[PDB]
Amino acid sequence: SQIPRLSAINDLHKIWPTVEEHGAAIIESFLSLDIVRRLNEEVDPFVKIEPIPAAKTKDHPNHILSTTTRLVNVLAPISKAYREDVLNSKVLHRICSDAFHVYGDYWVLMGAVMELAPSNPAQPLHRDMRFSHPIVEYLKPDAPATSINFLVALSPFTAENGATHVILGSHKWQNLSNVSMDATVRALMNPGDALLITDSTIHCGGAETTGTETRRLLTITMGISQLTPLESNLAVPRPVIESLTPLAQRLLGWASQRSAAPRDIGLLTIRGNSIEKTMNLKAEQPL
Amino acid sequence: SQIPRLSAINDLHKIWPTVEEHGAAIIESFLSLDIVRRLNEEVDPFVKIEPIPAAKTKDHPNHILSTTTRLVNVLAPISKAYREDVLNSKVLHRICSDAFHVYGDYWVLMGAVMELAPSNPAQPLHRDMRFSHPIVEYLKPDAPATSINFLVALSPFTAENGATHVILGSHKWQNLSNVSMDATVRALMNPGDALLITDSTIHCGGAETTGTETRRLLTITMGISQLTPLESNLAVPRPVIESLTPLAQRLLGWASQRSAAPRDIGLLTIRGNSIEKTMNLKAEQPL
Ligand SMILES: CN1C(=O)c2ccccc2NC(=O)/C1=C/c1ccccc1
Ligand SMILES: CN1C(=O)c2ccccc2NC(=O)/C1=C/c1ccccc1
Ligand SMILES: [Br-]
Ligand SMILES: [Br-]
Ligand SMILES: [Br-]
Ligand SMILES: [Br-]
Ligand code: NI
Ligand code: NI
Repeated sequence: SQIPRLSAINDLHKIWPTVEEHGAAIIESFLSLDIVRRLNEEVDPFVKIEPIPAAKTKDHPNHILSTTTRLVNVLAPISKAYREDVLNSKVLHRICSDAFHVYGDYWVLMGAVMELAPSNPAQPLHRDMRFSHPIVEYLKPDAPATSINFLVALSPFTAENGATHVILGSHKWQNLSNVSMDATVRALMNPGDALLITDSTIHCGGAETTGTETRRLLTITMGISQLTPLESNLAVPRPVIESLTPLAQRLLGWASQRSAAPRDIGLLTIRGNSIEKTMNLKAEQPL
Repeated sequence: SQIPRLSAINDLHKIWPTVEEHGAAIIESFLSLDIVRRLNEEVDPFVKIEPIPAAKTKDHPNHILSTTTRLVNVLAPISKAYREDVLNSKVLHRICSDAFHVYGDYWVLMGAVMELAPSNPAQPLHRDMRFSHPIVEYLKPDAPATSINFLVALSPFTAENGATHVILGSHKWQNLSNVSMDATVRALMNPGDALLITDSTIHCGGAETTGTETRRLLTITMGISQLTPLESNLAVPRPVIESLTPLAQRLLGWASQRSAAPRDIGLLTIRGNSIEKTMNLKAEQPL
């Protein structure tokens, strides 16, 4: 059976329950084609200048991504569409509050544009977070997902051009002896569609077989505010931060965070006061 | 049997193994009396002006600490002794690298001075982190400690003035039906001595019974860089940050972090590069 397909607006309340059951769901029209176009246009040059993932120039090289792959993260200062439209997505926030209510506040662990070159091979079948957060491997098998990944198509996803593989139900697997490409189904998607998986869903980028098509995706890893993001917004100019909504500011770590603990004492606080109150951080100040 | 006592220098290699076994150890002369004096002098006025933990002025009130208790965190900008001597402690870093090698890099989840007033009651027997990090309750019972707490005496700890209670072995308890003050032993300490416990050690602040003595402690919660600190250093002036060692900068979250994953892709990175490389962050620049 195939990855369940849900409408971003009509089926909103069904999205997280579907992922909790099956470990995957396709959100049709997660982003409008307008947002997809502006995002592609804004990140285009940064993709072109990005060195290889394991460049000797980098002090945090990525030795896992294929050398032909390009990843651009810290999108807030690059993309108006990302920092305004994506970070304030009603669909994303409903899904995240549904997913993470047991833990408390959530934020962006990483928002990255990934461009896969022609003839890019399939990734090995994997769970995310194993190269950054060893702690998640020590969680009880029954523990609610501490992170989820929105794999948004910025170009068409086909079986030919290397659409994502997922094993439905694999987010509940403890025994991994039945892990095989034979057990996978494909995430066929138009630009603006999003494949939503958990940190436990076994999946992989597909093989590019046309030899001509460049595939591009926006991967948004949303995680509980108790987990450290893969990316930092510390160097993002304060003027850009002060142009955002308070919600967007929290997602970039430019605000204090709260746990779901009845008498929560909070995260990233300053002597009982928030970052935003302390620093007198303004919001929605146009550039 | 009593809390094991170890010399900060002669017994350095024994400190973490002792805590892993017994859930507690007293580090004799963790800080020199010189450092204790300078720390007390530098934080003195900030303790006096600090409102009640649950002050209506605060947007992150602490509803758990007794109203007479005073907690001052984000000590880097207050205290030269803290930011230079404590953050670069050879003993602290050996213990933390011993404790957290399985996870990777560690940093300060919170460094706070706590002053307990005369007639302060004993805290309820508890494990730390339950009002900030619900995630730790979902870790497997056998999981290595993801945070440890250095309870440094800034004044004498006596049975009379409310010295810490610990239950030895309680860090390995799953069944909590034998939890009682009857099962506790006391951390009797001179200023500069430190009681080291894990996030699973069952313990409590003791009752102040003299009715005259003010008790003061420096609580340093050290945790894996994968967990979000209780406190933020985002508002600490860049000049103060650039006066620190690179190690101290990492502990305050003003640097990228690494996991122990063989092909680690890192935490708080910027397109494959560190915070410190990206922002051209200087170190050991005297004010
Ligand atoms: C290494 N790696 C990434 O870089 C990555 C990239 C974008 C978003 C999340 C992310 N995290 C991962 O766990 C990851 C998995 C992965 C596994 C196998 C093959 C290629 C990737
Ligand atoms: C609430 N609370 C704190 O505020 C606190 C203070 C300093 C350092 C860590 C810390 N974290 C806690 O878990 C904590 C425990 C706690 C429990 C029972 C009674 C009083 C405290
Ligand atoms: Br790849
Ligand atoms: Br993919
Ligand atoms: Br208290
Ligand atoms: Br105490
Ligand atoms: Ni993946
Ligand atoms: Ni405690």
